[PDB]
Amino acid sequence: GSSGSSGTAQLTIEAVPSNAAEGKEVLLLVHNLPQDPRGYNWYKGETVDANRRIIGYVISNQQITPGPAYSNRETIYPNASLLMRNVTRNDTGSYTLQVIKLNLMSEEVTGQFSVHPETPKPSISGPSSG
Repeated sequence: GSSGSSGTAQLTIEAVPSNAAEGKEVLLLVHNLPQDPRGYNWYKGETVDANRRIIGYVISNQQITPGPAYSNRETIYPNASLLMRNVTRNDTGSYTLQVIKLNLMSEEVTGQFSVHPETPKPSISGPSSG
């Protein structure tokens, strides 16, 4: 799993796929992860606030604490990744992911995706509003 010698590195997140459809699943992978991630913490939006916290996992004690923005549809990974099942057009937006290190420190990386309504439009008339 090479990465790249030429050029600095920085924790990032790549959605996989990059654009799914309502009801589909999206796995947000991560790269340039820290040495020892004390615990991962995902959030809903562009802020690391509990009021928007989705789910947090602590490797130290291997504990899981779902936030208010939890719907029991997401799942964290040992690589600081989060799997979003049965996604929705609403989910689309921003997903901040902070990684805490044993050094009592933490990072920040906004990793989200886009969801498009991949469904047919059975209209007898034709031209409609929406």
